[PDB]
Amino acid sequence: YEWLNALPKAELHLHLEGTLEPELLFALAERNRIALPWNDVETLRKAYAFNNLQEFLDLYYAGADVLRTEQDFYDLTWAYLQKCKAQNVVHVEPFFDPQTHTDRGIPFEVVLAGIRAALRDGEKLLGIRHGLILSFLRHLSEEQAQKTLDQALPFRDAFIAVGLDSSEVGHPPSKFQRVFDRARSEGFLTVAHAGEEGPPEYIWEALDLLKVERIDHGVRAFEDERLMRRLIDEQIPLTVCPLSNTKLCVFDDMSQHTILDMLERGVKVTVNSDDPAYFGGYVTENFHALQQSLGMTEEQARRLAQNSLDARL
Ligand SMILES: [Zn+2]
Repeated sequence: YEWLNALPKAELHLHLEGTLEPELLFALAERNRIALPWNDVETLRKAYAFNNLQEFLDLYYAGADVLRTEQDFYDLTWAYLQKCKAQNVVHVEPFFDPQTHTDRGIPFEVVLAGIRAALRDGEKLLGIRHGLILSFLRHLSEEQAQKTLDQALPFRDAFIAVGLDSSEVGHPPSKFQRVFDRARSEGFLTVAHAGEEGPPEYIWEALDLLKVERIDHGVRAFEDERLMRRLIDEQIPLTVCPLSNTKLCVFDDMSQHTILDMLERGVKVTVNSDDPAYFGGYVTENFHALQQSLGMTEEQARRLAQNSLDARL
């Protein structure tokens, strides 16, 4: 573990809302005078058991309620940044889901103020470079996403890219092609969740329609040889999340994971924690699961960690 923990890493697939530890959630509910549906921290944690992406999302979104003030968003992001410091993550390019908060009445400026403030601290105090990524909720309409992009324009320089998460299946990348086209037109790079629960077809759409710089997850590309060859050949990064895939049942076991297989084939795969508060581990716990269950070597360790550095935007 320690050896894995000491590797220089970049995290490129990480939802700030997904770093919301049960402990923090309760203390934020206390500071905001919110009565939680959960009786204690331990009952919330016990509820972190999922049969699929949606069961997790439902609870993930429920957790966002306690996020209401700028100081809430600062606390959230600063707590995660300290995790990065402990685990020697020297560079972060994290998602947030503005709609989850703006739709609850929290002003866009307030969400950003807290995150941005923390990121400044992370860089000047912790030495951690950052590239904030604004993610659209794919289960909502392109229209709502357009409205979100309008809110972000005055702020555009705070974001290096736009992303695309939430319920994948039945909401293909094509659904958001116009808004992505506009974000690019307005100077945004692009990334997207694809081939987590979704078909390889969604990965192609992400590549050619949304014109992404990297694929988030992308594990189901292993079903598509001609896409495999494309990945391998173009060296497009994949932000693979081991514990996430296991906990959401993408793989029945960590020993079933194809990330090393992909690495050995030349796919520029990386390791990320995704929603570490929900999946029982941050980036280092992800590297470790790989070693324990797939006998990953220090060799592939250094290699994966180096890819995350290479894949920075
Ligand atoms: Zn994700």
